Amino acid sequence: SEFMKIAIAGAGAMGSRFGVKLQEAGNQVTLIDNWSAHVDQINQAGLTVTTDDGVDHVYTMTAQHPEAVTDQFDLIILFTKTMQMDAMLQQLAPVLTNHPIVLTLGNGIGNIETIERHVPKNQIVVGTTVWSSGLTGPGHITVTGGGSISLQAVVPDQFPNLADLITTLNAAGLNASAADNVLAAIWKKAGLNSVLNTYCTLFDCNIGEFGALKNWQTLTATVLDEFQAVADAAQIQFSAAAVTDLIAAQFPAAVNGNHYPSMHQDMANQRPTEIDFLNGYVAKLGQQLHVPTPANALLTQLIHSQEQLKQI
Amino acid sequence: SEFMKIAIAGAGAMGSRFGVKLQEAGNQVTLIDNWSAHVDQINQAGLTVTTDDGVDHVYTMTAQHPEAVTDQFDLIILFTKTMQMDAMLQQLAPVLTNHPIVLTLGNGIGNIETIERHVPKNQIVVGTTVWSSGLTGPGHITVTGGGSISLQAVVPDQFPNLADLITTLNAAGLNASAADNVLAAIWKKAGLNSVLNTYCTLFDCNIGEFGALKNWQTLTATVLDEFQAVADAAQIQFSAAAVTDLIAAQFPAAVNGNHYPSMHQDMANQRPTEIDFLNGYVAKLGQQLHVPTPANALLTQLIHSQEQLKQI
Repeated sequence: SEFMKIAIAGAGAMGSRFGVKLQEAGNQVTLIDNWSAHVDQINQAGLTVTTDDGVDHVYTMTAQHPEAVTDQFDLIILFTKTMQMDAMLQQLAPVLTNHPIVLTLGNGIGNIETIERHVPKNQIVVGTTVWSSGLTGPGHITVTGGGSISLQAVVPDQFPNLADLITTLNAAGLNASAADNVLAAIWKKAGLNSVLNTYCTLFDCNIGEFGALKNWQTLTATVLDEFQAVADAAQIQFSAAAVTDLIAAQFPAAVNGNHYPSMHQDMANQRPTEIDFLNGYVAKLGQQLHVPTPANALLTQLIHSQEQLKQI
Repeated sequence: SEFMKIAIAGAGAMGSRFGVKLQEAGNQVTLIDNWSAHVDQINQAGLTVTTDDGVDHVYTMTAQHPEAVTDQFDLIILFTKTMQMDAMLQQLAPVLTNHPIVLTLGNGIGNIETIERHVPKNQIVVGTTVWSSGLTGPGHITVTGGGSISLQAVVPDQFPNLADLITTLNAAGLNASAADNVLAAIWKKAGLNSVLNTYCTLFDCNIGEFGALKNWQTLTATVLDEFQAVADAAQIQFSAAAVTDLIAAQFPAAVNGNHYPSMHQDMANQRPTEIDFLNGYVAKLGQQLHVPTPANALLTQLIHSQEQLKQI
């Protein structure tokens, strides 16, 4: 009875990892991705999962490109980064006629709003996860330690079978728990990213160097006070002070002192950044809620400008 | 009777040029500067002024380092960039006991406020100029065409002898006119500089490249709407639209399309920038006048951060 038919939209490190534990627990899983070498590697030689011990576990899996799915699922777990999401849901439009559960486990505050345009919002379940996974290559991921999951329906009153959903996951050893605090934690992670990704990209510095700035506190506060004012308007729990501590914890060289965050790399390699889904998204919501967000609106403009200059 | 005893605090291209025409018209002029090679060059071999024709006019002049002046003047003409001004007025503190006319012809909206702390504000006369001058080297400047001057006492009611002042200058062929619109024009120039210097430095681009940005209008508007709101509060004439046109006029390669403005160069050569006296100054005034300036406050922070990263 804990059987569900399950799709993984975003068969990356995490999606691939979740796909396997859910399959090995008897569920019928399809992995969906656009990366040709990945999808093809799995259909021809199985997904490989290098465990604690450097031991290669070849697992037989079903993979497909999004446009090439006509099957329907009881549950779709989205791992699509917010930016690719609209495209990924566009391309899956047919499969959602049955109105399945949409379980977004990606990062990004823009996800619910983005998802609302493709399905009924009563089907949406946001989640966070500390399960980890590395993507070593096509049809190849590396795993260590354990983890858990925390879930929260967007509209708790209209949502059926959160218990069954949790049972299904926990049956695959995933440690799912119902919680009322998931959207808060998504906002927390996006507060951190909207400071460290954005400023590091703007300054062409790494996280330690940002940390060493005489004015990092004011730069941080400026972004976060606006998040706070918007979180409050949207009635989501948020503490600027807490996020600031999380931000500070990254500075040491033992942690991320010498790391250039994902946005900096995107800029360096002339990839569009997720800025519209970080500071860009807080500004947009701000305006919907009549909360002024001039600093996040501006930083968003500065990054787009940077993009345009790199492409030359 | 149009004779005055005159000091030039800021004996650069313009100060040196004004020093000469005022001397040749019978006034007793002292040139004041910190650049050793300059001051020494003039005391030993005269100031050279290469005219339209590539003809070298050697002129005998008096030059001194600021700390080494005990003379007193009827008029002091400041050409000191706002940033050096406080130091330059600190070092001249003794000479102002007589309460002379202070004629600031430098650029910068921060000048009056800065000057007010050193002399009575009834002695202050702000000015603009289209006289041009190149600084070729120590005791060496190059001149072409002509020009004029426009003056405006800070407090028009308490100021004596604006007519005599103008007579003194015009006696040296300088074309001084009384005007009520000088502080406005200083603000105009500072609106342009606070967009083009600041953003070019932040983007490591030249003026044409800024001009080619999809969002240059919004970036510009963001800075200028705040200037506008502050100019209004301070009851100074200002048009964001007009400054925008002046800004647009720079983009073409025939004009400044391939120029990196002074702030970009300062950053490149690890010189402190004038940011606190551009966007920094509009923000500070904004707060005095209860006009919100979050964008200019922020850009000011971003540039300081940039400075600190370059010095490493």
